[PDB]
Amino acid sequence: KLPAEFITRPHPSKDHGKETCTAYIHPNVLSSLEINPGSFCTVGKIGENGILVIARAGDEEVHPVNVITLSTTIRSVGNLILGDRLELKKAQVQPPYATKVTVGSLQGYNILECMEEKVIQKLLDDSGVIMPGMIFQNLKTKAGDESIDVVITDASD
Amino acid sequence: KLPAEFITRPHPSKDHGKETCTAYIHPNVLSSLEINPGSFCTVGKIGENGILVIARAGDEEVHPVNVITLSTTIRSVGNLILGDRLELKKAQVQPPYATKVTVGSLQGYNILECMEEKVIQKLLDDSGVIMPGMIFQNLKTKAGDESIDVVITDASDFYLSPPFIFRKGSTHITFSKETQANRKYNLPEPLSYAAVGGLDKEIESLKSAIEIPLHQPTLFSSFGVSPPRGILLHGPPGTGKTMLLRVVANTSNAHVLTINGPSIVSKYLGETEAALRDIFNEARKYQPSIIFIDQIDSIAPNRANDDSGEVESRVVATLLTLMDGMGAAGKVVVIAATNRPNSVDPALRRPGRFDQEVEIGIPDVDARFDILTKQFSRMSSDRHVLDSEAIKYIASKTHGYVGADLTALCRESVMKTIQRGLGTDANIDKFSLKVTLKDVESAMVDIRPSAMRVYWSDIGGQEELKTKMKEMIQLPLEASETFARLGISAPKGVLLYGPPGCSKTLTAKALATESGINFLAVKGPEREIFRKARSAAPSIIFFDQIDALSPTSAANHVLTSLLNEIDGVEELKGVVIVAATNRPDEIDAALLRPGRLDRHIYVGPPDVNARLEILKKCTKKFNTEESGVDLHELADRTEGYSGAEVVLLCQEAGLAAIMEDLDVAKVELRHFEKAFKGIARGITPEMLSYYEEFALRSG
Amino acid sequence: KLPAEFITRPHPSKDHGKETCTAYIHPNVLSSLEINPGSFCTVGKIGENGILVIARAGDEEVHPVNVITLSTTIRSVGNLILGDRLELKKAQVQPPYATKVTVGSLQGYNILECMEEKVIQKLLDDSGVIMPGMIFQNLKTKAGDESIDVVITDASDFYLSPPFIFRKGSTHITFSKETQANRKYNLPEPLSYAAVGGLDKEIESLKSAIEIPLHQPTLFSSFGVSPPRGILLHGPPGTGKTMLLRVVANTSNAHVLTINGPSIVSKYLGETEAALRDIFNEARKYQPSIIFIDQIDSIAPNRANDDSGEVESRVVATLLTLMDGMGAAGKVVVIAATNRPNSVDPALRRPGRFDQEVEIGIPDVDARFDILTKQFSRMSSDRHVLDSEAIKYIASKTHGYVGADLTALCRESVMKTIQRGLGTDANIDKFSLKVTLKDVESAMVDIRPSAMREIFLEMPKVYWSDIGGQEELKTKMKEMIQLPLEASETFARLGISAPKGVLLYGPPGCSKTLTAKALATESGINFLAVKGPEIFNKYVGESERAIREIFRKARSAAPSIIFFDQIDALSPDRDGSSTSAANHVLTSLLNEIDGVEELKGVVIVAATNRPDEIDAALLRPGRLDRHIYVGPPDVNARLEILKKCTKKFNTEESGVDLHELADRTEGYSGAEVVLLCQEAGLAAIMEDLDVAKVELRHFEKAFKGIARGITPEMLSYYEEFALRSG
Ligand SMILES: Nc1ncnc2c1ncn2[C@@H]1O[C@H](COP(=O)(O)OP(=O)(O)OP(=O)(O)O)[C@@H](O)[C@H]1O
Ligand SMILES: Nc1ncnc2c1ncn2[C@@H]1O[C@H](COP(=O)(O)OP(=O)(O)OP(=O)(O)O)[C@@H](O)[C@H]1O
Ligand SMILES: Nc1ncnc2c1ncn2[C@@H]1O[C@H](COP(=O)(O)OP(=O)(O)OP(=O)(O)O)[C@@H](O)[C@H]1O
Repeated sequence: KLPAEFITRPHPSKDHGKETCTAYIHPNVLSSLEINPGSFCTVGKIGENGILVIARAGDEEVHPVNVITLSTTIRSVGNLILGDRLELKKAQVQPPYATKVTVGSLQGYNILECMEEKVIQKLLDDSGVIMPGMIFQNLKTKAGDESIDVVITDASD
Repeated sequence: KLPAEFITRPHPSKDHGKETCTAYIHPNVLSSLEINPGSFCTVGKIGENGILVIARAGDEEVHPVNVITLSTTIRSVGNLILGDRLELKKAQVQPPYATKVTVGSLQGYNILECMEEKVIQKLLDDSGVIMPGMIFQNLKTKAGDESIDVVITDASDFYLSPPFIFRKGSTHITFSKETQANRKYNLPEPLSYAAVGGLDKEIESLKSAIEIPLHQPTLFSSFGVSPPRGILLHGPPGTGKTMLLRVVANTSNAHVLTINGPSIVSKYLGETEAALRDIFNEARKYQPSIIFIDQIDSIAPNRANDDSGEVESRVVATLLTLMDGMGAAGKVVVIAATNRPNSVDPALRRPGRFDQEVEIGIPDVDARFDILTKQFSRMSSDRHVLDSEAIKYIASKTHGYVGADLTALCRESVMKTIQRGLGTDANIDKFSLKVTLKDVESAMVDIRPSAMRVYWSDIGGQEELKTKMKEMIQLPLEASETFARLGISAPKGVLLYGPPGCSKTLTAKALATESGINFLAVKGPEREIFRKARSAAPSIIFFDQIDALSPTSAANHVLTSLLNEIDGVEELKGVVIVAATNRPDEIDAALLRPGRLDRHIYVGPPDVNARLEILKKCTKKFNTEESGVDLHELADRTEGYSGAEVVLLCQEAGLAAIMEDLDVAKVELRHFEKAFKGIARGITPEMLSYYEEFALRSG
Repeated sequence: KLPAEFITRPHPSKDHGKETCTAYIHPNVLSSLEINPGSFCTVGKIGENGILVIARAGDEEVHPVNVITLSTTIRSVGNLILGDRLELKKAQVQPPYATKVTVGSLQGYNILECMEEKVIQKLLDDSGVIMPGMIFQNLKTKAGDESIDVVITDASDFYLSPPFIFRKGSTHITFSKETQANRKYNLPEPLSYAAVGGLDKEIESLKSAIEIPLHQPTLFSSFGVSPPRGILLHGPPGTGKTMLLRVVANTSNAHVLTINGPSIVSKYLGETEAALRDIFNEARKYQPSIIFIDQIDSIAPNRANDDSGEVESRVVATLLTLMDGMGAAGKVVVIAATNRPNSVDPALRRPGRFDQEVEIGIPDVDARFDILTKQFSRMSSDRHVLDSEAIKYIASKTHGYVGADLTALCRESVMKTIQRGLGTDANIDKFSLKVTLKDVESAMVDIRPSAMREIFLEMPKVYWSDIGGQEELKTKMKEMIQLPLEASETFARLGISAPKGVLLYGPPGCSKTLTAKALATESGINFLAVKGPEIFNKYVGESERAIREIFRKARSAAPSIIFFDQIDALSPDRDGSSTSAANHVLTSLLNEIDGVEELKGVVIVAATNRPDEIDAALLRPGRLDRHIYVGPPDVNARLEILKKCTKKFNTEESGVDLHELADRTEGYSGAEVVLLCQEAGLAAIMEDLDVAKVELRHFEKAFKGIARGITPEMLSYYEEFALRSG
């Protein structure tokens, strides 16, 4: 086969459990890449730096080998628009544990009615891989506003 | 994988002692090349030489597989610049122990604070393996708070030099002043500003252009987007582009890449996009990176022509998109070298991409003198005579040409001197040979200037017009305060009308020689050339013919229509302007108004002095004592013939001699008489009378 | 492992006999070849067979595996060249015994002071066997004689020469014959500097320039200037550069490690460069005296062309950046020989090691008879004619013949001799046959060499007697052609700058083309007819390439002269604004004609009928120096033309004086006279079949056939154009 190119694609569902750090890769190409499911792989546009993400088994048949599935978050890290070229690398480095992080949502006034725990539970499902570019939806129950979002700023470590 | 390509990168943390003779190769690559961590390996540019440094495990795996970290000291030994190709060879020869080594100092300080109780140990703790380079920058060694450099020049007891491991007691330490490494190994020497020519303004502009983004890119990124990155070098070929880019790469510690361009693109394959993307990704991998482009015009010619190429369009598009996507806050600069500015693609030469334009001007006599003195100082001058006056005379005698293959003149002069000395002294040693100047002059005459493909003694001048020409070239220029305060427009030259065979060409050549500035004649029947007059500024512009364009025909009409714009440009900076004509009556009436052509000067046959000078110059090829000519009777006989028929006379006499006695040793009076009888009264009196009438009616 | 090819190396130690027939084969290679040191190993060229050499231990590990050793001077017998690939074979058969051996010394006068006590035992104590042809440096011989050598002429009792067995007292040894060995062995012969004549002037400059670096180059050690490591030999095709390279390689008696290849590349991306890197590393380590790089243009052309810069760009860049090593001390001289001078990369010619740019021209004028005599002596000293006058005459004839053409002429003369001998003596032995001038002339007629090839058309024969015209034009043309063509040192020393260009303008039918044909026939002895519109091509870039090729590649220094039939059809572009084929070809011609002043005496000639279109960005002071009016023939010229055309007729029988006819035809020219004579002859043939005479009535009848003649309007136009030109 020799697949030298990859294309980003969105998940059919919102995937509430695993918005971030989810990249579906076909088992055939993954096996040929000598990459285990529990191994980090960096993906990014050709000619630019890659973004590491854990390898995931493909959704059985009727799944194209070329495409890689992401959900609204990994693409937004490098402003990756659907259909852009992608490159895969097997080089992974263990990152240090995060500490003293700060989060601040754009287009929103500083308010403390988020209860400060509902957003925390979303980060638990991330299971690592923290980067300054993250876009979420924070569900509901926030001042009765449907069109709101939360973005992480950076980490002080 | 089989990695056949490797690059270099300085190690962080500023390691001391252990930094030398270490190559942190990737463990996967180290095991693949069947070389143990505790072994000696050859690291260096492919096919050139080796350095024999000890390989390393590589510590963590965060470092890229292809790159291997090497210290700056080892790289400077073989002039291993950043990004140079590297090759690993498994075979190794055991290095013998060093004995009776010698060490020197790069700086002029010698025999000062010779402690040697840690310096000697320094040569031992650094994993041994002493190379001729040993560029030391670790620790803080000083004598009165001043940095010094120590170089182990020689160590005598297919690589750059045989490897020797320093030992504490098996060798003796001797200190002396050498300022350079030993020449036996013939190691490459990094280029410095002392060796290169002066080019003060050009080198200063290039240094500023390179320095401005290099040290403060964050401020540019914060202030705005798209900082200047592209640097374009153009001008006349041979002035020096590869040498100066090599110099600025050597003096910088940032990553550099060699991009010729024909090798980057694969013919009939269209892989130039991928190649350029990979090159720019590699450049972006390291924050300090320099991009060098050679012959960018050939790679990407003008898109207007239909023969530019689909591959040219593809490479232009990929270059544009990569420059768009390279980012703003990055510390990246692109250097592009081109032959001619015209061949540069118009889209590339647009604001926001290559605004910082650097051009190399044509060297003058002062620049030639400076570069000659620099080359003579660089060359071993134990015997060569300094002779500032001789160098100045040689520079002045040489025709104005760009600094192309000037070292070739010295090389051929050396060859001629060697050839003379061998015959003179029957294969004697070079120290007994002597170097003269006649061989240099002969070589300079033989090689001739190659810029294009006259002297005041060669071409005379009339004294009547000397005062007027001196006034026109001095009063408007030397003393402009009077004109500025009185609001008086410059004379803007005069109109010269004369027969084609008169001294008008001789007068123009005399003016050009007296000005001392090289110029290109503009033919009559022949915008871009006129625009270059302002860009250069101090020069002379002469028009061979203006009569044709005064009233091909289309070219003449274009020239006389664009003369209106010429006058407007020439109004701001008149400097000096001259022209020649054959039919004065065809000139425009509006062109004779005051403020444009203040005066009109008639030119005729050359005077007695100019005729005698021309006769002497044309007879110089022949002989005078054997011929018996007094160089004055011929002038008296042919005073009124023309200002150029003497060349025809000499050619006819030479042809007659070479067909009457084959090889010639002297020229008899018979050939001169035959030449004189061949052509008689070339000029006409009626047209000279018409010129006199025009001069009288002009005023 | 598995070394397919091996390279020989001379023994560093010098010793008579001991070094002969010794091969220090590596023990690993010797063991892997299943051959013991007590067995003979075959060593020879890749295309040739091996030779009988006994194996040796290999002197431990001082000699690398890939390199072997051989005798220093025995290789000269087979013309073996250092650094070339060798073959090793295991099959070997014991040769039989030989007797009545014969040997010949290099010196002409043999049979002197032959003690025979040492010479006989040398062939037994050298650990070798007798081979047809023997070379050895030896030492001082006898008394009052320098170092001399003896060559085994013959040894009579799928290999280059049959091996034998030699002993001391069981066979008789005699010496006779000459230096040259028997040709029945098919062995090659050594090539020396004497084997080449004529070029020698170029050779003197090249031997000096190559030699200072190859000998003691310590003079430029402390100078630090760029080191000279090349000559950049080039010239016209067939000039004989390969034989000069072979001579300089053989006479250097040193390593000649090099390879040419037909633009050899590799499919692997890295191997195509690693091969060259390994070759250069070996050259640095093995220090060959001369390295040969042939056909640089084929392997590294100019980067201006799009397809030319592929692959070779990185190769030439690495070669340039690598050849700048081992400065001062160190020869490592590389020789670059190419056919096309301007096709080489300008960046390659930029460095100063090719500043000399020695170019060898085709033989001409002098030394041609010398090289012909040398080649005749080399082929056979007997059974051939040796006349100085005949050789001088054949050298003067066909001035455009290159040395390769001379060799082809000699071969065709031998073929003609063979054919004549067979046809005369009914397949007799050809040993007694002798060469004469008739076969040489027949060969010269029938060869049609490559000098005139690629054209397939030749100008018709013409002589000075066949044309009678104004003596002034002929004298001026002879002065223009013969003076610069005969020699150039007088022009160079005296500074005379010949125009090297003449424009022939005049009324039609004035025989300017015929004058050019006669000029080419007389002095040039070579014609290169080029047509203006012919060089035009449908493709935009093909016309420029074609004109550049016809201007440069086909140009020969003394032989070739280019003649333009109608130069007025190129410069005028009519209503052409920009991007026109005519404008492009005019610009190319101007660029390729403004950079030449003397060069090689091209002395171009052009003819035209309408000069008014010539003055379109073409008329320049370097080309308008010489103007020829080329006027109509006068009464004397017309009378001469009438006499020449009437020679076939019977003037005495007819009684015509051929004077009043010329007087009546005052406004006519040569073409009209020829036409009227032809019409009169045709009428005479028609009226009464063959009569072999012409009467006055025929001329009267043919007079009305001529249509007026040269009208005064074009004559006045030509006169005013000449006055304007001045
Ligand atoms: N300003 C200078 N000072 C000293 N030497 C110079 C200078 N300019 C040129 N040279 C000499 O002339 C050589 C030619 O310059 P270089 O090799 O850089 O070529 P280039 O002019 O960039 O190339 P091209 O012929 O393609 O225009 C240099 O290698 C150097 O030896
Ligand atoms: N000095 C000489 N004396 C005799 N023959 C010579 C001499 N110089 C050259 N020749 C002749 O030139 C020919 C040598 O041909 P060679 O193999 O050198 O190729 P070439 O045609 O010259 O090559 P190229 O076109 O590549 O330069 C032979 O016919 C040889 O006789
Ligand atoms: N002096 C002469 N002797 C013999 N034949 C002559 C002489 N002058 C002219 N002729 C004849 O007249 C012809 C005129 O020359 P040619 O036909 O080559 O044309 P041309 O004068 O060069 O003109 P065009 O410019 O049309 O080519 C000659 O070929 C020849 O047949």
